[PDB]
Amino acid sequence: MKNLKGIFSALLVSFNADGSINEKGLRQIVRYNIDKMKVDGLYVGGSTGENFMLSTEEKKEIFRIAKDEAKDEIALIAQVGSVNLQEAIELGKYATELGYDSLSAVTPFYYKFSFPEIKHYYDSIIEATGNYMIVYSIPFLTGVNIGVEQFGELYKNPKVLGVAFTAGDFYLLERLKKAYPNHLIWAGFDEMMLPAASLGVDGAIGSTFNVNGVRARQIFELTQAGKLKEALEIQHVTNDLIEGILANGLYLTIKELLKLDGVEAGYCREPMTKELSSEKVAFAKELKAKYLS
Amino acid sequence: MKNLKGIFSALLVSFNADGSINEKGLRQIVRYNIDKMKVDGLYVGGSTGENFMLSTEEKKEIFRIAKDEAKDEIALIAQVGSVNLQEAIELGKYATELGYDSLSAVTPFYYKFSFPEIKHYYDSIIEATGNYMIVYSIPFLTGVNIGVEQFGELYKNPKVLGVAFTAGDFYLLERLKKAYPNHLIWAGFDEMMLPAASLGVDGAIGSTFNVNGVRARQIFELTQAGKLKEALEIQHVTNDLIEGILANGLYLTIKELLKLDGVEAGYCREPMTKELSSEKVAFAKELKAKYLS
Amino acid sequence: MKNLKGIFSALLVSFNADGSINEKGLRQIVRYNIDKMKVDGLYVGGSTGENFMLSTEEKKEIFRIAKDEAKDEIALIAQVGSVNLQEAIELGKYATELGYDSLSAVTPFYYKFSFPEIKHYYDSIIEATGNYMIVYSIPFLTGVNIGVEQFGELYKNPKVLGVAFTAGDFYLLERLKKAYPNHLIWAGFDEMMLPAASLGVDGAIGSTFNVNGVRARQIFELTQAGKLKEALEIQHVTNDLIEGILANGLYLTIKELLKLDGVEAGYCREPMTKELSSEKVAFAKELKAKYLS
Amino acid sequence: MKNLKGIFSALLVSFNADGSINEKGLRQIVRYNIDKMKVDGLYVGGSTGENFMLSTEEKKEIFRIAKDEAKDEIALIAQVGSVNLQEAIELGKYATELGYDSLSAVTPFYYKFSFPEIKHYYDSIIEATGNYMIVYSIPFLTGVNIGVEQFGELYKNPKVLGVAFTAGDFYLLERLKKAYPNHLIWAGFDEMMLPAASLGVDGAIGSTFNVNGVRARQIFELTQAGKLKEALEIQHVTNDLIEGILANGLYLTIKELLKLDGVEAGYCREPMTKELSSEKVAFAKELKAKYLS
Ligand SMILES: O=C(CO)N[C@@H]([C@@H](O)[C@H](O)[C@H](O)CO)[C@@H](O)CC(=O)C(=O)O
Ligand SMILES: O=C(CO)N[C@@H]([C@@H](O)[C@H](O)[C@H](O)CO)[C@@H](O)CC(=O)C(=O)O
Ligand SMILES: O=C(CO)N[C@@H]([C@@H](O)[C@H](O)[C@H](O)CO)[C@@H](O)CC(=O)C(=O)O
Ligand SMILES: O=C(CO)N[C@@H]([C@@H](O)[C@H](O)[C@H](O)CO)[C@@H](O)CC(=O)C(=O)O
Repeated sequence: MKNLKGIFSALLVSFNADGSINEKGLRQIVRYNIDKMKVDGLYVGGSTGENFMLSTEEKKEIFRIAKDEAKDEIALIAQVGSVNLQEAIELGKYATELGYDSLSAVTPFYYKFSFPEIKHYYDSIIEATGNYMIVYSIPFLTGVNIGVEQFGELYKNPKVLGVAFTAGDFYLLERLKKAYPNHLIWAGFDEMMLPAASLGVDGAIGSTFNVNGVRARQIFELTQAGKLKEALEIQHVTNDLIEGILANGLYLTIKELLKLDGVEAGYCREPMTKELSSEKVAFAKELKAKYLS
Repeated sequence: MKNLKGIFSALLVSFNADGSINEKGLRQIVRYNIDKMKVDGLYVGGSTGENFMLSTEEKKEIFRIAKDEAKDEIALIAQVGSVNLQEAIELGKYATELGYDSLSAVTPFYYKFSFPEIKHYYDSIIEATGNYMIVYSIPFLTGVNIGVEQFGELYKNPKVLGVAFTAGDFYLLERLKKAYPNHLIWAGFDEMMLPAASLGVDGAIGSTFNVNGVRARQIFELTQAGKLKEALEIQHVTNDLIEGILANGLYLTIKELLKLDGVEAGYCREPMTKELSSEKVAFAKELKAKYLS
Repeated sequence: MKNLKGIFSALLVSFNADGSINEKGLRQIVRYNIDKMKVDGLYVGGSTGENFMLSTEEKKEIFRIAKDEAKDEIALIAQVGSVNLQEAIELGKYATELGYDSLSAVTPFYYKFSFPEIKHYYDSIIEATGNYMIVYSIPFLTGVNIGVEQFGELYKNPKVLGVAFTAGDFYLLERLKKAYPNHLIWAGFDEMMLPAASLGVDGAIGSTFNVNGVRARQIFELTQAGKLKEALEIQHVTNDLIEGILANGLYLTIKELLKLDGVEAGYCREPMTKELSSEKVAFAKELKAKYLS
Repeated sequence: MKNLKGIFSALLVSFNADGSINEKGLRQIVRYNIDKMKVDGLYVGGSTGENFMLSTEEKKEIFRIAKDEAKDEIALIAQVGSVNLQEAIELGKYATELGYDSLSAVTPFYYKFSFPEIKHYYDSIIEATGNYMIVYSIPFLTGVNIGVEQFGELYKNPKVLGVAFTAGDFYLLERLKKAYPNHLIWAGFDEMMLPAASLGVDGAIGSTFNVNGVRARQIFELTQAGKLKEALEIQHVTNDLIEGILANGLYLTIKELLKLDGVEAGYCREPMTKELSSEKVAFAKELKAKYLS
C-alpha cells in the first residue's frame, strides 16, 4: 500500500446552487490540493465533504471524480461510514474497486450503539470489502467515546490501520501510542496540530489544509524535527486564520478562500447555509489579505 | 384533516436476516396495532422504525406498505427528516402523494446546524410538499435543544401543527402549552406518559404501544379524566414492563413480544444487534408471561 | 415524629450589605412563611438559604434563629451536608440538639466521590447524630446521579426517610415510588410541581413557596384530588411568575417580592450578586402587581 | 516577587485517623518535595491538599505549617478560593501576612455564578489582600468554562498574573498565549505535560510531582529545549505510573508512594476513602518497584 503518513486535506466538494455536484469545481479543488497545498493525500467523503447531507449516488460520484482527477499522484482514503451499514458496505466496495488506498468509517451515530455493535460494524465493512480500515473518531459530533482497551479490540482485526483522531484528549492519544505503537494516528484538529505532533501522530487530516496546507506541513515537520519555537510561531498565525474561519462560517469561508485563488469551490449544500452574505465575503477577503497573500 | 390526537404507535419494521424488509411481517405489525392495540394512528419512519439505518428506497417501501395496509382506518404521520434535506424533500413528496395525514421531521443532526438553518429545513420541506408538519424533537439522540422562542419561530409557518416531544423537560412542555395553546404536543417517553398527560399533551407517540397499547390508552384516558390513583397503578405495571424491555434490548424485545403473539416482527437492522441472545429470548418470554398474558 | 409531608419552603436568609445575617429580617421571613404562606414546614440551610457561601458559625446561627422563631408550629428539616463531613457532623449535632425533626444532606460534591464514599458519608452523619436523614439530590448542581439500586443501598439505613428530589427525571421518580413505597419523596422543582404531584410525591421543597405558597398548595392539593384542569391553570400562572423570577435573578427577586410585602428579606450573599439593578427592582414590582397582588 | 515559573507540586496533606492534620507528616511531605523532588515551589491548599473537605482553621494551620517548613527556599502559592468569598478573603489575608508569593483561587462553584460574579469574586480577594492572584481553572470539577475574552476581562486587574490551567483544551491554551503573551500559564494535567509544554506554558502544578517530580522536570525542560523524542519516552513511563496511580486511587496511592520513601504521608480525609486496602497497598508497591525505584 502507498505510504499513508503526513498531511491529508479533508476534501471539500463544489456544489451547484441546486445542491448537485459541480464536477468542474470538484476537480479544481482536487488539483489545488495536489499542486498548490502539496498534500500527501486526500481524505474523501468525511465531515468536511458535507458527506452526511448527500445521497448514495452522490457519494459515489464524488469518489469517482476525486479518484479520476488524483489518479496515483497522492494517497486517497475513502470515508464510507454512516448510520447505514448496508450503504457503508456498498460505498466501501465501490471505493475499493476504484483503487482507494484505505477505507475509513465514522463510528455509527444517532442511535446509541453498544461497543460490540460498533466493532461488528467495522468488522463487517472490512470483511465485505477486503480493504484496510481507519477508524474515524469524532466524539464532539457523534457523542461516541472509545477507550484504550476498546481500541485494542478494534485493532484485533489486522486490517485496521489506526484512527483518524478528531478528538482533543491528549492523554488518550499518548496512551494509544504507548499501547499500540505500530498503529497509526492522524490528528483531526488543525488548531491543535503542534501538541498532537509533539506526541508522535503520524499525520493529520483537516479541513483547513485545503487552503493553509503550506503552514500545516511546516508545523508538522518542524515539530517532528524538534523546532518547537518556530512551529509555535506558525501555529499562532495558523490559529489567527482558523479563529477567523470559524467565526465566519468554516466550510463557506474555506471555500471563499479557495475562490479567491480561482478555484470554483461552489456553494455549500443545504441544510448548511448555502452562500456567504456580502459582509462575510468581505471578512473572508480580509482573512486572505492577512494570512494567505 | 384527520384528528391527530391520541395514541400513536411508533411503527416497528419487520426485517429479514439479510436486513431486507419483510412486507408480510410489516403488514402483520400494522394490523396488530390497528386491530389489537387499537391505536389512533401510526408514526411511520421514526427512530423506532430503525429508519436512520435504511436507504431511501427502503424508507419509501415502508411508507408504501404501511399506507397500503392501514388505508384510511387510522391516522398516519410520516417521519421524513434526516441530515439530507434533498432526501427529506423526496420522502415528504412521496408520503404526501400516498396520502399521509401529516409529515414529521427530526431536527437535522450530526453537524451542528444553527437555528436559522434548522428553520429553513422545516420551511423547505413544507414548501416543497405542501403538507402539514410536526416538528420531531429528540434531544437525547440529536443534541439539539429548541427553546420556547425558537418553537415560536417554527410555528410562524402555519403548516406546522406542533411537536413530537421525545423529551423529558416538563417545564418546557408546560411553557409550550402556555405560549402556543393551539399547537399540539405528542409525548414521546412512554415511561413518563402519566406526568405528560397531567400537563395536557394531545396524545403520545411510543415504541412500546406496539405491544402495550391497551395500558397506554388507559393511562392516557384515566389521567385526562383525573383518575390519577388508577392511572398511576397502570403506569407502575407499565414501567415494570418497560424497565424489563430496556434492560433486554428495546427494539428486539418489543419485536419478540410481538412474535410471541404470532406477529412476524422479524429481525432488527444492523448495525443494531440483529437478534436476541438465547437467554434474552427467554427473558422476553418471562416479560410476556408477567405483563402481557 | 412530626408529619413531614406537604409544602416546605426552602428558607431564604436575610443578609446585611456586608454579608452578615440580619436576624430581625430572617425572623420576618420565617413568620411570613408560617403565617401567610401557610407552609407545613421549612427546609433550612439548603441551596435557597445561600448556605454554601456561609461559614460554620453562620449556618449555626441560621438554624438557631429559624428554630427560635418557628418553635413547634411547623415541621423543620435541617440541611447540614457539604464537602466537609466533619462540618456536616457538627451541624447535624447542633441541629439535632435544637430539635430539628430530620436532617438532610446534599450528596458530597466537587470531588468525584464514589458511591460507597457517598453512602459512608450519609451513614456517618446518621450514626453521629442519631437523627433521621433525608437524602438531598440536586444533580443539576452536584453532577451526582444516584440510580434506583443506589437509593436502595442508602435506604438500607433505617433512619433514611427518603429523598429531597431536586431533579426532573420523572422515570426515576416513578421507579423510586415503585421500589420503595414507604420512603418519602419531596419534589424540588416548583415549575414542575403538577407532574410530580401526579406521580404521588409526598410533598415539595421550593424556593418560590416563600412568596407563592398559596398557589403551590393549591396545585399540590388539586392535583392529589384529581382536579387537573384547575391544577394546570394555577401551574400556568405560577410558571408565568417563575419564568419572570428566573429571568430577573432567582433569589434576589424572591427577596424583592418578600420586601414588597413588608418582609425585610435583605441582600443576597456575595459572591452571588448582592442586590438587583434598578430596572430589575422595577421588573420585580411588575411581577408583584401581576401575580401577587 | 520570587520567580513563579517551573515545577510546583500541589501539596498533599498528612491526616491522622480522626481527620486532624498530622503536623509532623505534613512537614515531611514539604521537605520531601523541596529536597528530593527538587520542586520550584508548592501550590498549597488546592484540590490535591484535600482542601475543600477542611474547616477554615484547618486551612490556616496547613498554610502556617507549610510556610514555616519551606521558609524561603522555594516559591509558595496559596489557593484560598471556595464558594465562600468571606472565607477566601480571610484565608487570603492570612496567607498574604505569612509571606505567600501569590494567592490563587478556584472559580466559585456549586451555584451557577455568572461571569461578572466570578470576576467580582477575583477583584474582591485582590482588593482585600493586595496580593497577586492566579486564576485556578478546573472545569472538569467546577463545570465553569472561561473563554479567551473572559480571561482578558479578568486580566484587566493588573494583579492577576495568569491561570493555573487544569483543563485539556489546548486550543484555548494556545489562544491565551497569543492574546496575553505576558500572562503566565501553569499546566494542571500531569499526563498531558509534554503537549502543554510544547505550547509554551510557563510551568506546571500537579499532584504526581510529590513523587515523580524528577521525571516531571525532565519532560518540562526537555520539551522546552526541543528534545521531544526523549521527553516523549519520559512522558510514556510517567503515564504508565499515572495510569496505575489513577486506577488504584490517586491521593491514597501518591501518599503510599511517599510512605514507601519514609514520608509519614498519613490517611486521606473523609468523605474520601481514608486508607488503602491491603490489595491496593500491594499494587502501590508494584508501582514503586516498576517506576520509582
Ligand atoms: O469537525 C470537523 C470539521 O469538518 N473536523 C475537521 C477539522 O479539520 C476542523 O474542521 C478544524 O480543526 C477546525 O475545527 C477535520 O477533522 C476534517 C474532517 O475530519 C473531515 O472531513 O471529516
Ligand atoms: O428514542 C425513542 C425510542 O425509539 N423514543 C421512543 C420512545 O417510545 C421510547 O422508545 C420509550 O419511551 C422507551 O424509552 C418514541 O418517542 C418513539 C419515537 O420517537 C420514534 O420512533 O421516533
Ligand atoms: O436549585 C434550587 C434553587 O434553590 N432548587 C430549588 C427550587 O425550588 C428552584 O429554585 C425552583 O424550582 C426554581 O427553579 C429547591 O429544590 C429548593 C432547594 O432545593 C434548596 O433550597 O435546597
Ligand atoms: O484534579 C486534579 C487532582 O488533584 N488535578 C491535579 C492534576 O495534577 C491531576 O491530579 C493529575 O494530572 C492526574 O489527573 C492538579 O492540577 C493538582 C491540583 O490542581 C491541585 O492540587 O489543586
